[PDB]
Amino acid sequence: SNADTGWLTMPDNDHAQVRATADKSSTGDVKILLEVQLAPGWKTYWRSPGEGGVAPEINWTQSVSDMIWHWPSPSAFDVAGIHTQGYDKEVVFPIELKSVDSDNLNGVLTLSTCSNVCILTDYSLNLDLNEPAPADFEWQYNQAMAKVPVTSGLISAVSSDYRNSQLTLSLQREQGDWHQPNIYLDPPQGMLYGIPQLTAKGDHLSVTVDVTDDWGDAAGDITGKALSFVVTDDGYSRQVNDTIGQG
Repeated sequence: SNADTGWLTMPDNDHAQVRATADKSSTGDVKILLEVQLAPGWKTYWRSPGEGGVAPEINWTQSVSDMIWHWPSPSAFDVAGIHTQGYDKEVVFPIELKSVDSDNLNGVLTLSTCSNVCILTDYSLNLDLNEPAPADFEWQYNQAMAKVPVTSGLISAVSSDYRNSQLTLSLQREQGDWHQPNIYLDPPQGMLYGIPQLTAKGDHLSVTVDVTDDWGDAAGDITGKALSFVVTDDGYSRQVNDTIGQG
């Protein structure tokens, strides 16, 4: 009746349920909402999960082109002596696909969940795009998008420096003072970032991050590599894309 998988469970995973819903426009562009509900104590991961984790992903059977996976603003956890970036309780991923030539969309979600172990579970998502999206799909999609970091606001300047296997950032708040900031970083390939240390005074936020290679030893030079992170404060979430060493 609708483009809606219903709530899916797998026999060997008693701590997650997932649901996908979708709408295909006349132009052939598909919007998908992937809802994930987690039992207490279980989390899933952000696109940069931290050491030991795996980002959730979907592999579609159909050829699709410009897939965009929008990542809701993440949280950080230090459970079981492990630093990770991800989501607890529940998360909804808005996804967009172009050039779906079929009225059917079939995919396999490899969902990563973590308590003190990272479990990988496959969910088969079967969507009939000839059926109407659920009645409140557009509202659900906008509610989900509202939680995704934006690429403007909150900060007015960024500089960074790297030396002695330590990344330092200086972030200027656009308006007002910092209150309770958080930062979530995407490490370059092969690199691990430690727990960010944040110090703020007035509109100035300083961040220091210890860096290592994939084996825990002092990292090589990452100057010139991508500096990508989300910074949050006062319920606002900003995605920054810059370069390590710029400024």
